[PDB]
Amino acid sequence: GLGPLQIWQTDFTLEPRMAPRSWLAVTVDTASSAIVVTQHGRVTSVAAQHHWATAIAVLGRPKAIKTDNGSCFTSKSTREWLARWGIAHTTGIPGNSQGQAMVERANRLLKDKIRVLAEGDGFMKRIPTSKQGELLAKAMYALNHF
Amino acid sequence: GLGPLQIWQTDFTLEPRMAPRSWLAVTVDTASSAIVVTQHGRVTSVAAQHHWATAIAVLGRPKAIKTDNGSCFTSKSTREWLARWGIAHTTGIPGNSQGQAMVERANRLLKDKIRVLAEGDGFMKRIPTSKQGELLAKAMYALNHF
Ligand SMILES: [Mn+2]
Ligand SMILES: [Mn+2]
Repeated sequence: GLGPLQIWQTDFTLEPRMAPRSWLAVTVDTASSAIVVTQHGRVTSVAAQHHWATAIAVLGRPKAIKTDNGSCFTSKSTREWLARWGIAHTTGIPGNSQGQAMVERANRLLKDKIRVLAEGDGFMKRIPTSKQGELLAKAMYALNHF
Repeated sequence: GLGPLQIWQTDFTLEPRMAPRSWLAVTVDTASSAIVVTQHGRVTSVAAQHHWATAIAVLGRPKAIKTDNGSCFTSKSTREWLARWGIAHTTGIPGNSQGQAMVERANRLLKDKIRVLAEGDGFMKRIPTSKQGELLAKAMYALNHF
């Protein structure tokens, strides 16, 4: 009734430890603080849609999503994909200074967690491609569950 | 305090509409009835571990998981992977008749949902490989969120 509005913040951040699919798409559900992250080979409009398809399966459909003005978020293709799901999109104030510190903070916690767990498994540089998926899933678990 | 025990049921089911990665690994969290499904090319011990890595990221670590005696669930490799996470594993009673109707039911709801959504998009036989991921994610959303 009076609980938080279901607003997500989403952003992409680069992580060479996860190459070749080094772009991580990160969504923070601002009502719960849960984090959803997926890995992608290139930052395109279709990679953002594939990330949100997975975040929806996991967190439900939000009422709105806030992003920056990155072109994979403002293309015609991504605007139509969000209209097909009935989700409102805002890039907030222009020179907003950033109405998305929560996802910015999530991005740093996430890359720190990835580094600490990868180094615990003995991977000091790039994580071998066949170990990436389970280590990303472990970083996600660690940041969402207590 | 007196709520449901965190027990999952997991099973693999075959779905040719999703070929080549036609094996679907399905986990039902018996306390919440939430469903987690991932797609795999072969039914192996590593495909079950990769599915549970993702289910853990999404639902948290359970106290125990019930499966059938399928060899990808009873191998040495899968038993050690569950011991590393500290999760108890039971295949229930031997000739239990099936202590896993919930996941059995989830399997049929899931393949029905996949068929109805794929046919709504015009795919009457196999779903094209590049449309699979978003349609699986849509079937998962539809069965978990109201
Ligand atoms: Mn950005
Ligand atoms: Mn089975």
